[PDB]
Amino acid sequence: SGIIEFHVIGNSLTPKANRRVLLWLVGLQNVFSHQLPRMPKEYIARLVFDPKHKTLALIKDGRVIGGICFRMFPTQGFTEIVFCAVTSNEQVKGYGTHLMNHLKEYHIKHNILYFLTYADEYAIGYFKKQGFSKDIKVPKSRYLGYIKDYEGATLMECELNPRI
Ligand SMILES: CCC(=O)SCCNC(=O)CCNC(=O)[C@H](O)C(C)(C)COP(=O)(O)OP(=O)(O)OC[C@H]1O[C@@H](n2cnc3c(N)ncnc32)[C@H](O)[C@@H]1OP(=O)(O)O
Repeated sequence: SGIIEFHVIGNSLTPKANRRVLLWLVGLQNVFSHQLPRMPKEYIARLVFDPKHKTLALIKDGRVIGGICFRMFPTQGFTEIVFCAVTSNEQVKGYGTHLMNHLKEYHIKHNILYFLTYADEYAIGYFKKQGFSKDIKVPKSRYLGYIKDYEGATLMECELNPRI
């Protein structure tokens, strides 16, 4: 291959069926754990391997270099962004943005035009660059008890424009 690849992966029932995917999920778990050191490792493991969660993985030379773990709520009309990370040495090259753009294109194709996420204070500017806002248009009745809340984090929303 020799080039970056985007793979939407996860655990559909059991992770043993596809070893390549398993290895990538472990890779993701490790990247998320390293780049989100305040999240418990067991918690990251649990969600990455949860059948209702998918992860858009960025793979370079068979190695996970970043990912966005998410959960789609089609009937609610949004997706929850759960974890978002690029490995350290590959940061500040445009990959965090590429990832999010890819994720947006994927969701436009699935007619889900809202992302919700809880952002750490020191990550807010990243989300803002990706078009997220603190102003939430998804009604609280729609996301309360659907999305996971976090301590001291700021709820942010991206309204996707499918046009162009
Ligand atoms: C909501 C769920 C969560 O995970 S909350 C926390 C978000 N994730 C993390 O904090 C994990 C640790 N951080 C990272 O992995 C990376 O810093 C992330 C956020 C993924 C960005 O990856 P990276 O590959 O460097 O992205 P990039 O090259 O496309 O550049 C990012 C562009 O956004 C801008 N930005 C503005 N404010 C911030 C900020 N507070 N942190 C990071 N980036 C920020 C950058 O300046 C950059 O824009 P530009 O290229 O200068 O125009």
